[PDB]
Amino acid sequence: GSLTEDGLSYKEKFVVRSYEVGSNKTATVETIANLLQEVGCNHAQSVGFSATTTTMRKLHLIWVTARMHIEIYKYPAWGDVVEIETWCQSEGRIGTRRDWILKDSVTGEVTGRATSKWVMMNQDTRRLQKVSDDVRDEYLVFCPQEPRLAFPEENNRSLKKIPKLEDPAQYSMIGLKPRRADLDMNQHVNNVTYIGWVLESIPQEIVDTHELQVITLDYRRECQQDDVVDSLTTTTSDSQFLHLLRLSGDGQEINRGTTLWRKK
Amino acid sequence: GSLTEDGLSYKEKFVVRSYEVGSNKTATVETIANLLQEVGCNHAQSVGFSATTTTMRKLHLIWVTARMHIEIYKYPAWGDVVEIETWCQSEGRIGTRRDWILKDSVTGEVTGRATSKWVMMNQDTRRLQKVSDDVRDEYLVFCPQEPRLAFPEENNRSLKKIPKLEDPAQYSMIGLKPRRADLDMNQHVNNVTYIGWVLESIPQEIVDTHELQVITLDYRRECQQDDVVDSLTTTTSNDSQFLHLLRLSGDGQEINRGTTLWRKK
Ligand SMILES: Fc1ccccc1NCc1cc[nH]n1
Ligand SMILES: Fc1ccccc1NCc1cc[nH]n1
Repeated sequence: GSLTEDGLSYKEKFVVRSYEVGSNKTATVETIANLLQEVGCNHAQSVGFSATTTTMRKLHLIWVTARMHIEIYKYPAWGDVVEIETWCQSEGRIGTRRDWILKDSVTGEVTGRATSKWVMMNQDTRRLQKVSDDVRDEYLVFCPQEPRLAFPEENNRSLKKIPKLEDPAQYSMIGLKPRRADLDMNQHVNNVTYIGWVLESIPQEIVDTHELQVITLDYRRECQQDDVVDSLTTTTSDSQFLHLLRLSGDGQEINRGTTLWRKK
Repeated sequence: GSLTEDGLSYKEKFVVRSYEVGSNKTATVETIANLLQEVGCNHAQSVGFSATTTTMRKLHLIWVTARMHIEIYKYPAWGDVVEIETWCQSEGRIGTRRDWILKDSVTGEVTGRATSKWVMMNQDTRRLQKVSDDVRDEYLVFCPQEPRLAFPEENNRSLKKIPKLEDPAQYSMIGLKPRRADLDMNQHVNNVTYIGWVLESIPQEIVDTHELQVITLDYRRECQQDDVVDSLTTTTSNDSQFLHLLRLSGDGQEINRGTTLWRKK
């Protein structure tokens, strides 16, 4: 991969792997979400960042995902080359936004797009902190100054408030626990695992007859390595679902989201 | 990737990803095992296979892994390029053997190696069968004629018989179930998931203080999508060795047995 000519975004090509595809021989949404974080990390590395921290290391400050919104028009097939461009932007003292555009390397057509909201927090106390002033200046030289949005439509799906699922859930997948392949290099559960756990409560008939078009996911609390998760789903409708991930025990909320699916 | 000059093996380079590494910032054994199957798949596609033949597809025959043996000397770090060469060989009517050599792309040094035993089975009845001569001839033109082994040693670990773990197991990880990311394109559990399930019953102190050097895994039965698995481990041993058993949580039906060797970091 490489930074673009202006140095304000990063591009990278990926060839879709055999173990990365689902039953329709096209890349899963978890493979797409993993490629999004891989190009995000390479963008950070190329411009001198680590959680993508700056001098926040001495203050014990990290970047954490609050929301992830993915929209896929065409899933790349096994053997296809997919090119992904990513960039960040400051959104005031609330946090930063990272966006992505996914294209077909051959035709040059947009096959997908994603946007994510990130907040600053203290890694130890887990307390959210508003983005200071001299931390803002450190990142600004790597972001476009004019707004550049993957989801430009004012008041779009990525900015829509998500409600809390009411019991009883229509569908459920209980006793979900992470294994070592679900942990990142810092032994925390990978953000991508939570996407798979949400999709576990979608009935197989929906997965077999439909294709996932949109996914919006709020990250309210992290699931520890020794935690057990319940995945809940209710149809709100194309097919739409409201989702909730919570601790199997006391029912403490870890995620809430929505998915939109289209008939194949 | 590409077939070598003689067309009897296939090479491919992989750059290690951020989400592919463990706590010590090096590629996990599950990442390595996934790259081994990816180059195996690309070798098959380059020579006109699915890895079944049109003769095998009309008979509903498939190749299935009976045993996987991996030995890693140095795990590639995040950002490193690793080159893998793979080739197959007929082992008579019992089945085929697929081998791998993993090298550092920069220094050219061997950082790992693997060998797997594959048998033929009817897709539907799950009944095994010895390889027919017309099927044997179809693959022979893609394999070296002289023996070419990743594990040539007189007394090598890849061909040792594995015993059955006796209850009570020293350690256990109960209620393991596969999710959709654990299924392959044919909705079967990926062979790599079984490796992760075996390693789940290794205590975290071992994982944190040691590095996995060797893993031998027998595949006895398949885990269905709706099945629940128990992972059992007992220390059999500076080096640390373990005997492993995967079985259905309910009736205790065996699905895997294996051994792992670990060395102090
Ligand atoms: F890694 C970067 C490259 C260019 C501009 C900004 C960053 N970091 C900010 C950030 C927060 C969450 N992801 N990225
Ligand atoms: F796919 C191949 C390429 C070249 C020679 C042989 C094969 N197939 C045999 C095989 C592979 C795994 N199990 N059995």
